[PDB]
Amino acid sequence: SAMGQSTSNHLWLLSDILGQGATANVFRGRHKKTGDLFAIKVFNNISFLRPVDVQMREFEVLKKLNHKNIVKLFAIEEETTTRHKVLIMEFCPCGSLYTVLEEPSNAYGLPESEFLIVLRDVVGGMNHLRENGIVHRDIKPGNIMRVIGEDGQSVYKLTDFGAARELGTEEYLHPDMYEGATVDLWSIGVTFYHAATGSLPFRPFEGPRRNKEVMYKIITGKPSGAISGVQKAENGPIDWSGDMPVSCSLSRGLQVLLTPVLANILEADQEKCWGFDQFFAETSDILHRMVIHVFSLQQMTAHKIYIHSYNTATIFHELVYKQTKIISSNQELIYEGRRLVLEPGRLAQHFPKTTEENPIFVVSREPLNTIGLIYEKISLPKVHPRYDLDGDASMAKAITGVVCYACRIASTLLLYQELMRKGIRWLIELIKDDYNETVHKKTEVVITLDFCIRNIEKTVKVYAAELGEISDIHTKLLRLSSSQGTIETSLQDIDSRLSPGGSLADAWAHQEGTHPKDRNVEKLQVLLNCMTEIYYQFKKDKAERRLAYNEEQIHKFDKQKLYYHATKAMTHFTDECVKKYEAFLNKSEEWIRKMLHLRKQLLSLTNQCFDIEEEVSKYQEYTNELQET
Amino acid sequence: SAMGQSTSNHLWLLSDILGQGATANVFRGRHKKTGDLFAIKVFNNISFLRPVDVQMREFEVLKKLNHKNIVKLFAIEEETTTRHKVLIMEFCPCGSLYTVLEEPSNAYGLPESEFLIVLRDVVGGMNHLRENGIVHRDIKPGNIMRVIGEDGQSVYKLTDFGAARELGTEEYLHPDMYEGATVDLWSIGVTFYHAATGSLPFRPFEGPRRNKEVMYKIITGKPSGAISGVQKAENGPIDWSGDMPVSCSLSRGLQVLLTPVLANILEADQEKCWGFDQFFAETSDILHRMVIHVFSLQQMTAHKIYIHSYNTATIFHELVYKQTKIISSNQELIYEGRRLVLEPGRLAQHFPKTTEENPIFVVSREPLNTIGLIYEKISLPKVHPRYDLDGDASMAKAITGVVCYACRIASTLLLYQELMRKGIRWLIELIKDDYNETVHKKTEVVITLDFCIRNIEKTVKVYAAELGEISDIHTKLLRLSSSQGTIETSLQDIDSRLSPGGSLADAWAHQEGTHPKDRNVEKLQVLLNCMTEIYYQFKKDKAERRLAYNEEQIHKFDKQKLYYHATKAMTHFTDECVKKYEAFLNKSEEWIRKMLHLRKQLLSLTNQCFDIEEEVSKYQEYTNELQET
Ligand SMILES: C[C@H](c1ccnc(Nc2nc3cc(-c4cnn(CC5CC5)c4)ccc3[nH]2)c1)N1CCN(C(=O)CC(F)(F)F)CC1
Ligand SMILES: C[C@H](c1ccnc(Nc2nc3cc(-c4cnn(CC5CC5)c4)ccc3[nH]2)c1)N1CCN(C(=O)CC(F)(F)F)CC1
Repeated sequence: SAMGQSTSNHLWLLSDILGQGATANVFRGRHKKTGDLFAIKVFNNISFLRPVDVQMREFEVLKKLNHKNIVKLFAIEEETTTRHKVLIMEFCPCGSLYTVLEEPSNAYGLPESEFLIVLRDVVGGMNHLRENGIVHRDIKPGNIMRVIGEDGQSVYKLTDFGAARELGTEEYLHPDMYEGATVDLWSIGVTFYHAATGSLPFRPFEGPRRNKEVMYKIITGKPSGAISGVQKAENGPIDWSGDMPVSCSLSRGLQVLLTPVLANILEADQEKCWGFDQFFAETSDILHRMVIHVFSLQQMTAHKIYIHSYNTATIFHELVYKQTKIISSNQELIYEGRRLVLEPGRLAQHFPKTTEENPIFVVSREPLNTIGLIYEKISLPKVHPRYDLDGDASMAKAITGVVCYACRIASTLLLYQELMRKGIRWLIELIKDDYNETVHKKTEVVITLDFCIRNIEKTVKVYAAELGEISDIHTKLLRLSSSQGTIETSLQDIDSRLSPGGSLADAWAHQEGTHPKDRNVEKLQVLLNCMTEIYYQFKKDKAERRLAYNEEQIHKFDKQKLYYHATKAMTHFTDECVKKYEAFLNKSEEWIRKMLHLRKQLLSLTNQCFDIEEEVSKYQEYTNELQET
Repeated sequence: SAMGQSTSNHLWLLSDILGQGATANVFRGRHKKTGDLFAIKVFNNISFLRPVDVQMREFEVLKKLNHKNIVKLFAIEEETTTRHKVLIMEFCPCGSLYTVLEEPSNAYGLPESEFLIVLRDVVGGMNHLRENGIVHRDIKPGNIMRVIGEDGQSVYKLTDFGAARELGTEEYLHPDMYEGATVDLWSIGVTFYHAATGSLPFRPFEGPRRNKEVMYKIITGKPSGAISGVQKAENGPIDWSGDMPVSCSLSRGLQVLLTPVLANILEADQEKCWGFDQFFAETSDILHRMVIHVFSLQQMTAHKIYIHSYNTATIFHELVYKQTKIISSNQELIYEGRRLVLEPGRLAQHFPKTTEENPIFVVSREPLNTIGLIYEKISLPKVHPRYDLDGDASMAKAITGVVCYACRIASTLLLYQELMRKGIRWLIELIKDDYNETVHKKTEVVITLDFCIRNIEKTVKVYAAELGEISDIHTKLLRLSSSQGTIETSLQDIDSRLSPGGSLADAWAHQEGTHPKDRNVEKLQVLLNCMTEIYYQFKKDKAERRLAYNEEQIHKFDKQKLYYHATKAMTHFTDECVKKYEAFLNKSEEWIRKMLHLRKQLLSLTNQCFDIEEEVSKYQEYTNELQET
């Protein structure tokens, strides 16, 4: 609060330090005459190599470089006393992407919505910089900034471009840049992996330590089309995977599109790997797609259908098939309480409106095993009695990061449970429709038919071999009523199963699982906030490096409470949320097997009324259709 | 950070001061051996009147007084050096009710959900204190504390009871306690009014100033059953109202129950006013009721039906009538895409599940004017160039408090708009059901009838006055088909109106109003946060009382920006949100008048098929039913 420098138009305190980096420091400053905030880049240690003409010249390139995803540099001024050239750039009050991924909530990846904002803005800004000539080659979470836009959605903005000429990140380097129009895209892929996963792609046991010799051959291994390599044992083996982890909170839909992107931008051989034209073309296709939410009611899973607005419904059903393994012919739909039917020519933009809360359910005639929600079972890390400032800040992010996953799963399981409740509720009312639709198609036959047998008796009453022909029509016309008598009665068996108290009651949906009234996701978040506030204090205590005795005891009580919250919340997640979800899931399995049976019985009954409907119209035309002069 | 006292087991810093009050100060403290937080009440200025036996004795009453809504007093200790008896009480980390109502969001009352938490806990705690003998007589927002419970919902907890024996709030006093089992309930009513409204019940122009002489006759006026009295002009007149204001963000449903409570606990005459037995009985009835959400689609209004879980559906329809003015016979229902039908005996607990997002729509045969949403049109207060610390903190709460209302209305209008969209979408599909239901009831007649005229021609073909009787049955049997030909064709007029592109298209719902994609409520909240952060800084600057030159200029730039945000958000509210809501509302008026017409035409057509359905079964029984030996 006492010391800090100033220039002709701007000023800044020295405690107000945002950034750090060998060429320069970045400070939160304010324009004098207006009081408006800017980021202020001061160049310490600059005195050996400052060329007036060149350095000033290239800044005028960036001066007028306007774009949504580029951190604007407003003016280049000189400092009053030290005669240091200072840069006046946009103050992005939210920090950087790294700042984001440090929040425990993002320990296992960003939210799907937020991840696409990153992809859109990172790819969009960079494409703009290449168009104007500039290159970056160093896209890192920490040099991608963030502002909350006017609509409340984030807007990411890149900086730190074009400084490699004058004079990047060790965790984001290429198989030949360890010890070039494509080399930029490796660091990109590493970033896009990190944002989706929550952790980096390639990692040894000790990490990027003095024992970072492992990392080079991990990076240069380039196996198959793999995207990650992780050795979980000291001096151990490097497990490869060309797929995202289970902890990844990203839709299956998107993963199937993102995996090829990252796989083909994370390679060594130059002629094999993609180029910014290929890459910018492929990422566009992702971001130009709309998302249709399809809940596969039969298998208790939720999906995101990443379809193009111009794509035909014939493609949509193929897409769904790739995720639900249901055939386009068998795929049935329900929407807002009513069977939905989809002509193949229809475009995706003219589908109904969907959300996770209210999606398009998918039913089938054929049976399907019910997988349920498929999540990663992560146990709590270790809370040690050691007093360590840096390893308690490290632990606090982890342990809380797990509870965020446990509180994430807890809510999705409830969405599933309540979506199943909803989808099942309509289905029974929609199967009840078919039993009541058949009754009217039955009277269409039984009344006409049992009036026709009276008419054949009315024919012999008014006006021999031909009398023997009449009784033959009469008996076989009463033989229709014999199978008609059975069909009417075995239909009333479905009446019982469907009607309240019967065999297909949804009574269980309401009294087996967990509910929004249970407030179990709200319950957890309470403890989550306790844990997260401790994490940020432990983050701050990391910065202080030394601590008073009174504070020391505090951070020793609070760390002990950070475990009690964690285990308190964890017992509640498994012994209440999970268990009662499993109980609801298992009970759901039986209703689906039981309901599918009804849906093949009720059909036969109907596909039979259609047949004795044919045989009455055909034979109310036998003697009624004879001739004479 | 330098000075603060301690006792045998607890300790506290002196800067860590939570409360203030002539007998004692309250500080945030911590138990030494555990590090656990408590509220610590230290008694300064106590030396004239401390009686050892009595004072210590009565604390042992409160020592073991356990209840959910009572701030527990754990131990009574003595301070090490000054020998001052110190109280160790529960630390309620959320502050008090007053703290809550100071947030600009609550400038025009608490949220409905939150208000009931207050009612429940205030009435529940107090009833418990009366049962054990203790009285309060001083229930004020500031001496009602708040904690976030384990389920995340608030839990309010009262303190400051039983100190009037040893030795309350001027804004919460009774017509005889200005210059007693019921007198407590006035301060209650004042509180419950304040929580619902956002402002106090009775107020002069200058307020509780040196010119507080007005306030006594306002309070003692006790007109009719009024609940508020406000003079808006200096030396002016006191406007009375026995009803809540429009700015009140509480359901009409609840207001109709709360107004009698407050009206009968805000009086002077003792024999006229309620008692805690009457009062605790009446408030229970409110809190034991469940809320059914009914959206009166026809009049574009949303309602909360405060019904008892044991009440019959015959009562429910009467309740709705009190709010929608729709008759129980005419009231029609729709739920999750399907007509809902309600037997009178059914209990409220066995109704379907409702939310504001997904409620029970109400349609009618009779017409109704469409009121729309009915809100208070509040203009921004005045931003003066005066530099005033206390009047800029005052202004900042106000101006931001209006924008919270404007951002509140903005969201409700969207709920309405999207609920109308949804309710209309089902209704057209549910009227389409009736046109397609009639066709099958039409074939039931036209096929049988146009097969019967062939049979009367088939009768004269096989086997005079009786021939002249046949042709008379024949012509009048073809006279049924004459009105049948018109009915089939004028039905296809409804086919066009209903079918896409027709006269009853919902095409407009999708392209006239505002949408969740417009992100207009998100847009506002962005500016709202800018304004609110300034408000809290201006609240903090109020406490400092003097300011540095650099800070002075800051608070002069930031105040100027607090207006620009406010007017920026306001233009967007009216010129975008309101206007496009009005446009959607006006267009809705026409579709309802147009759709109601169809619903009386399609019925007649059907109430006519029922009639030529009667006349065919009756006359396929004339000559078909003759006799002879
Ligand atoms: C958490 C958020 C934050 C954190 C980190 N960065 C930013 N915001 C930001 N960081 C920027 C960096 C650049 C930038 C441009 N080039 N480079 C290169 C060099 C890094 C190597 C960096 C440009 C704009 C930038 N905006 C904001 N803060 C901002 C307000 N808070 C302060 O002010 C702290 C004080 F009081 F202590 F100051 C505390 C809360
Ligand atoms: C905003 C919230 C707050 C504000 C006001 N009160 C409480 N909490 C609280 N207030 C209480 C009062 C009583 C109480 C009991 N009797 N009486 C009678 C006397 C009032 C006349 C009062 C009991 C428990 C109480 N809990 C919490 N704070 C708490 C943590 N923060 C500090 O600590 C500030 C520091 F660092 F500066 F300290 C800053 C954030």
